[PDB]
Amino acid sequence: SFVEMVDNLRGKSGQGYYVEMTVGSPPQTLNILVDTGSSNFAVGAAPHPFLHRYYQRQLSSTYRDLRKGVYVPYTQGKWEGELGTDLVSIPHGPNVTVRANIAAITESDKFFINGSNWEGILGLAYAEIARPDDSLEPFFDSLVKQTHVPNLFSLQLCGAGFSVGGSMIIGGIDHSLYTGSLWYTPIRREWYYEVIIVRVEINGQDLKMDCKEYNYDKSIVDSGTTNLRLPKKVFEAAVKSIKAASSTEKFPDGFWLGEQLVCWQAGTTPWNIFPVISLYLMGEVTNQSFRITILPQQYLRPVEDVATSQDDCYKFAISQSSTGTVMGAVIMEGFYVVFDRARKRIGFAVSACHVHDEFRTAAVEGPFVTLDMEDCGYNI
Ligand SMILES: CCCN1CCC[C@@]12CCN([C@@H](C)C(=O)N[C@@H](Cc1ccccc1)[C@H](O)CNCc1cccc(C(C)C)c1)C2=O
Repeated sequence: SFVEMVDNLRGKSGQGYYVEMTVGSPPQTLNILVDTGSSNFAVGAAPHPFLHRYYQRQLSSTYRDLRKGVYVPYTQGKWEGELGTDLVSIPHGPNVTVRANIAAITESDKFFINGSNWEGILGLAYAEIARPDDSLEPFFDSLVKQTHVPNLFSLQLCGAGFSVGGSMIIGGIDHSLYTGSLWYTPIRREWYYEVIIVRVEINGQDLKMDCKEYNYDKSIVDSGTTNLRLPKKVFEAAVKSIKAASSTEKFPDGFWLGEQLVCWQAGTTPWNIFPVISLYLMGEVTNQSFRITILPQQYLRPVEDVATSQDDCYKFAISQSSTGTVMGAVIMEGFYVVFDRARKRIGFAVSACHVHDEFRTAAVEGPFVTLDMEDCGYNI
């Protein structure tokens, strides 16, 4: 049932949201990062300084070695391992067990995160971007093929400001997790969860770029990336606008590069001097769109380091990209996001843990209409 799946996620945007899974027979329990931005299921399978536990293949009587190796480089971080198959379950997900491909990670570089409390990654996107190639069936494809679970899942990621980290509902939509309307944008191509941004405003001001620039060379929805990542041209305009709005305050060298912290005395963060970002997503009807609005409570990411805890400190959670737009975890937070694979669309609604203060709130609003008939997609 959906209610049994509520609050089955832990973690945070900075180190990742994870769900409990089991692999092997008898079941070995591992925490697994939920990643809509890739398509490999992989688990630590040998000792590593940052691993609290790992998958022990020799103790699973249902493990089968595929006798093939695999290497996966992400935007940052990489791992290598041996491919196999084994039985997999999600204790607080659907009440099923399936046989799935699993990469046993034996070497890695800047992949595992110290103190993150996860030991593997669940790539929920499509086969086209699976490694070594699209012939390696992703987990969710196996789940749907082997069970009666409907072909969709939804994510409610919740920030620290608004333990439980959120919900992954597999097989359906849980109405108790959102309010207002659910607005859908088409999945442009089934590889990443690729979508199209048709307009960007910062504090109500249109960036007035050719909309193809917003999607150079693709835009994706990616729970495994912390930040909003923007193409160079768009990033520069966004930073310029946010700087101009917040110009009553002077920020450190390196803050805007996402590297350096800014801190305020407890409770005094000047949210009001930072603008809202509106991303308008292509709608299901020609030249209609809807917008999701992003508050600074989202794109200024709090750090929870004990050493800095006397004050409220943040990193700038918007980064320059050379591989297209990424709507990462800080964007997904506060929204209920429905990955409707069956109907090739992604839905957004205001979530029960939505971000707001007394003056402003994250929102999903529509429809908007545009006169220009240009296809905002970068590729056909
Ligand atoms: C949980 C967030 C941890 N955070 C905190 C530190 C920065 C990082 C780690 C790497 N990363 C991004 C830049 C990333 O590459 N994510 C990976 C997942 C990941 C990597 C390393 C550690 C944890 C999570 C994601 O999958 C990218 N999708 C597009 C993408 C880009 C390039 C190649 C691919 C293929 C694998 C299909 C996908 C982050 O945001």
